[PDB]
Amino acid sequence: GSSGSSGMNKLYIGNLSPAVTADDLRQLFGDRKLPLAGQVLLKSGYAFVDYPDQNWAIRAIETLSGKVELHGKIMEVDYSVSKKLRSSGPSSG
Repeated sequence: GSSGSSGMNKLYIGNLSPAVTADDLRQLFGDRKLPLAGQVLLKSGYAFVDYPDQNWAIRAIETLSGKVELHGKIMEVDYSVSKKLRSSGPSSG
């Protein structure tokens, strides 16, 4: 039915001006000597990026998030996590 074994992950980017384009995102990451060895996604208000390794993401975020400004607005990068789901019922054991 509906199942999946955790695996590849991505990073969520917030505070992205409505003028920001995929070209700028790729140019920004590459300009900081941080190439994307995966896929890039640009959403209206945010964007997602695939990181090669955990170390790369942590280093990239620290070098980007809080250290990079786009369109006069500071870009925020963090692990794209949700873990949000309503639960209807107790648990045993």
